[PDB]
Amino acid sequence: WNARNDHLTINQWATRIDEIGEVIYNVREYDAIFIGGGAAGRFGSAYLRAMGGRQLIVDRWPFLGGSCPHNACVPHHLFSDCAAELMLARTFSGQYWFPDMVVGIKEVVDLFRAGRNGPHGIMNFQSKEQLNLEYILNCPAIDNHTVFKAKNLILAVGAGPGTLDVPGVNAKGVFDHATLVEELDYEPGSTVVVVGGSKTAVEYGCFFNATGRRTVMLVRTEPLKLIKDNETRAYVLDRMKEQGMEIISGSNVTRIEEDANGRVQAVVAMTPNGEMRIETDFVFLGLGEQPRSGLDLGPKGEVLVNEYLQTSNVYAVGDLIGGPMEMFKARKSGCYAARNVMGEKISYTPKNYPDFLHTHYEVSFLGMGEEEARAAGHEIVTIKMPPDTENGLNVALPASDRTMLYAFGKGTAHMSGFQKIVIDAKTRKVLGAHHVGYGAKDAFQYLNVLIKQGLTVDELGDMDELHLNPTHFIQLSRLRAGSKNLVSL
Amino acid sequence: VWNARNDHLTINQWATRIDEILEAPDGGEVIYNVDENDPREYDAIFIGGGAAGRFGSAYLRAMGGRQLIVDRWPFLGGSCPHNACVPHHLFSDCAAELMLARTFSGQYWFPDMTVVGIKEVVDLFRAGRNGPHGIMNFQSKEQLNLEYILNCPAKVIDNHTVEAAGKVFKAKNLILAVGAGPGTLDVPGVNAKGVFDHATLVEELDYEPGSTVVVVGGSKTAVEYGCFFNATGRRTVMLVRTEPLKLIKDNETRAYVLDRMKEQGMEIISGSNVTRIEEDANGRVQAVVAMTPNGEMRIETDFVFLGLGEQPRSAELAKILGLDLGPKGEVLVNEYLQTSVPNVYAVGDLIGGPMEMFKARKSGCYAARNVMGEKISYTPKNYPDFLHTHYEVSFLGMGEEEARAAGHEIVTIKMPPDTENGLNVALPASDRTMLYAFGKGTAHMSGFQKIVIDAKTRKVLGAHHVGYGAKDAFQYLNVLIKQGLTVDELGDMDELHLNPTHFIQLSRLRAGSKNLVS
Ligand SMILES: Cc1cc2c(cc1C)N(C[C@H](O)[C@H](O)[C@H](O)COP(=O)(O)OP(=O)(O)OC[C@H]1O[C@@H](n3cnc4c(N)ncnc43)[C@H](O)[C@@H]1O)c1[nH]c(=O)[nH]c(=O)c1N2
Ligand SMILES: Cc1cc2c(cc1C)N(C[C@H](O)[C@H](O)[C@H](O)COP(=O)(O)OP(=O)(O)OC[C@H]1O[C@@H](n3cnc4c(N)ncnc43)[C@H](O)[C@@H]1O)c1[nH]c(=O)[nH]c(=O)c1N2
Ligand SMILES: O=S(=O)(O)CCS
Ligand SMILES: O=S(=O)(O)CCS
Ligand SMILES: [Mg+2]
Ligand SMILES: [Mg+2]
Repeated sequence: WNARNDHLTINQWATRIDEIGEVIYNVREYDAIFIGGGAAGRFGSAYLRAMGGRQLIVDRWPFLGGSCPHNACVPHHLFSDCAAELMLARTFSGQYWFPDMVVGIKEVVDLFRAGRNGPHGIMNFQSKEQLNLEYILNCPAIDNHTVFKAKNLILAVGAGPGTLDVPGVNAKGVFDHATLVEELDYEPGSTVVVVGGSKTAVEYGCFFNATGRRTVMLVRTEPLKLIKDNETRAYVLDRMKEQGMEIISGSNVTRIEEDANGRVQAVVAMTPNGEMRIETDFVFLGLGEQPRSGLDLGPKGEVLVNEYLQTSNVYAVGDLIGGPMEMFKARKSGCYAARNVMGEKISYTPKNYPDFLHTHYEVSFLGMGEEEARAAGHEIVTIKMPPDTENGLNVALPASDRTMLYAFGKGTAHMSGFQKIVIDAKTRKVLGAHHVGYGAKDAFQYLNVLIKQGLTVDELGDMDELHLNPTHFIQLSRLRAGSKNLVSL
Repeated sequence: VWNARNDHLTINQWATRIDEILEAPDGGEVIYNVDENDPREYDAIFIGGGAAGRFGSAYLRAMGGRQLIVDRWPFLGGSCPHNACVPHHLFSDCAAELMLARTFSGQYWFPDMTVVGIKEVVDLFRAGRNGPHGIMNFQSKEQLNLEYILNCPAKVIDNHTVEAAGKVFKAKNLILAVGAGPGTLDVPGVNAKGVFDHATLVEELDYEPGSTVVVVGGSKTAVEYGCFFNATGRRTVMLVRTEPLKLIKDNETRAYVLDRMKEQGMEIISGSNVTRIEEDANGRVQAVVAMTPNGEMRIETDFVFLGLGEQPRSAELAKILGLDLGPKGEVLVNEYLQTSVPNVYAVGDLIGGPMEMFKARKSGCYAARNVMGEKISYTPKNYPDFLHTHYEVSFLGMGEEEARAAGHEIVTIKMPPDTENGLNVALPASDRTMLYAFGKGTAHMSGFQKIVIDAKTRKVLGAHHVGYGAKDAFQYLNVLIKQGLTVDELGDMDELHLNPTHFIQLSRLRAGSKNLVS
């Protein structure tokens, strides 16, 4: 279908994408052909075009934007929203406007499926009409100059879900993030088994638990290693366990038992305390994504690239080059490859970036944890909420938007959140920041920039805080910055 | 007088004790926390231990000076925990959650919403407000090493002399931090039962309001409380004296906010002045009569909320000290927070607008630094700002029309885009707007945001956001913008997708061009 001279609206695009199928054909020599039009390929194309170069995107999906809108970040955020709202409803069940509190997993997945063509339509419309891009969609993509001829290739095919080499892994009722939003044709029973212990497993597991299902996470090593501050990690894990989640470390699935109809009936796992069998008809695999890869490859199948994103005229970007598999990495690697193709030699080594994951809370972190900073030899002070006292977490701070009910409810104050900054006592520089609650994720983007510039506790204290703020760092810093001899709070 | 100096109560013990003192029929004991073994003179006595006095004391003590806080409240922190910022946020949380529940009424886990008790939420606040009070007393004494006398009005004798708890204290300076009182209306029936302000709402609500609420004013307070009252299921009429939400300078952002308020059922009346509050034979409000641009209006109601500007508490102190006052009763100060009276500073809401926590705390600290010999000026402006409706509304810098009127060639980067589909598209979207983004016919509710950029310098001139989870970000973003942030530098940050503000990645989408395009 030649839609080059066809100007459809966002919602007309959404409809056409749902309908599709025919190849969507929207077409100087090409400076680069992008193999894949996800975050890396789409942003790389946008930047290359904006620089005045010629680009072509070829993707097997009939929409641009890749996994993010179809089965990754967007559905994850919808599920995390549900997890947080459901924790609130269950905590205040039968109080105020809250009714007596099992949420239908399939209805939420079906809501996502019914609405995901909105973002698809925005992607196709914005890419064609506003970003001036050429693309061929709903078509899978010869040599380092041939696909169409181009001066360079930029490989941006992403990564695929990790698999498990155990009997029963293909049983009906085993899902990953990709298949959950394509093949869920029943409502899961009362138990969920989640395999894995990092972001995807924890985010989806907290959603399943929030729907009212007994949720058992089988973690190969130790959960949430990305949270380096020990107290922050312990708060996050403690709140997950209080919600009823069961986290079993050092455990490996031995087999997924199939019933006579081919459906999951149980998971058998080895743990440090021996073998256990969990009855379930629903298993979610939250394992690491695997790059879709004469290129030199790394140990995990990632395509090897130098600091200019060049492989062994062929660049590679995004999840295809391995961790960190985040949207900032995919989009920046795509743009930087495009700039190098267009003659602007610029290196990219992702380092000292902010990070985040969802449980029933938003969990934001950057820089050093407290113990990590001390083990590196720093005199450190910490400024945190709640304070270290005999009352512990059972006090009405920290408190901000979407945490006030916890702060004021009977016996719920410990759920109002946790946060901390780690400060070098000699330089007065902020070395790390950590937050559990809501509404700080966005701030950590900009805070990390200030910290990379050399932010001190005095400079933090001298800012204008928008009370009551998700992060209390500004004013709590101001309470201590008047002393040349810094003291923790 | 309770000599508390050598008692070391926990946070929760403080919460209980403050509750007891606040409920004592005889007013309760004076809380006396003075280091009677320290021979040093007081560098400053703070009249008031709210945000300004408490932070000023903390900073002065941290610098090595001696301070003495004297407040009439049995707790530190002032209006913020007791009847201002804290209860406000509690109510705004409720307003946002209730808009969500009403939008998805009878779907997923949500109950059928086709009237929430205002009194039970206020009672919840009253039952839990001692927690913050306890932390304030505990942090101030055990962590910040502050001296204070609470549950005792201060009696200023002169510019170096103050009486408290039957004793006279001398100080090198006074720092006045008594704040402001609720604004009132000079109309017949204003003292009727059923007429409340932010202070009286959390102390005197002994009944559950009826189906209609009349809010007087267009302040942040008026809009914040109004949205909460509307969200409980009540017809809510706002009587704005001038034009609503003038603080939102960007016309597009303001229009989005107002449109969403009206979609929730709020009636916003501009150019309006209450002429009388009608009382029934029981002494309770039965109606509000107001002059509007469309003539006289009479609204039947048994519940009126006044959200007028706060009035600096300057009268007594100006008589005793001879302080120069401004037209609204604010205490006049130079840029070092010095009043007209030697060795007397004034801070916080007492010095007038802007009446914000950052202003109160920073003015307290800068006064303290000047007292301690560090000449430092404080003139607040180019600060970020926010308010609640059923959404969080965040803004800094220039609106689009304001930037053009100031002579800038500008481009804008916004979500949703200007297309035939308008707001009815699934962006912007992030935490706490995903249901709106995906729901049947609710996409327009997923928010609105815009940055304003100078087309020549590429500098970001202003930022505006309606949604959730960007308020905290605007604190740090404003600093970066005051440093001279360009669209290129913004594009080069690390975003945390899906982000409340999409500014980073959308900037990156346009930053590749020499000639910027919206
Ligand atoms: C469940 C879950 C949740 C999240 C995340 C991942 C997952 C699995 N991520 C990570 C994020 O999704 C990831 O980093 C980016 O989507 C990677 O973008 P790429 O463009 O590299 O791959 P991506 O997979 O997006 O794009 C690859 C594209 O190439 C196409 N393709 C593949 N093979 C092809 C062929 N042979 N021919 C043509 N086309 C082909 C595919 O169709 C696809 O469109 C994330 N990150 C984040 O920052 N925040 C978050 O909240 C989350 N959340
Ligand atoms: C309803 C509402 C909602 C909000 C806000 C205000 C209001 C009214 N504010 C503004 C904020 O509350 C205000 O700017 C600060 O609390 C001002 O702090 P001060 O210390 O100046 O006065 P504050 O009023 O807090 O303190 C004055 C203290 O002096 C004491 N005092 C008075 N007379 C005395 C006497 N004779 N002797 C001894 N002590 C005496 C009082 O007891 C009181 O403790 C706000 N700001 C913001 O930044 N974000 C927000 O969300 C909100 N929300
Ligand atoms: O990064 S992309 O804009 O392509 C997809 C966002 S869901
Ligand atoms: O600013 S204070 O910490 O004094 C009160 C906050 S509610
Ligand atoms: Mg707490
Ligand atoms: Mg929208």
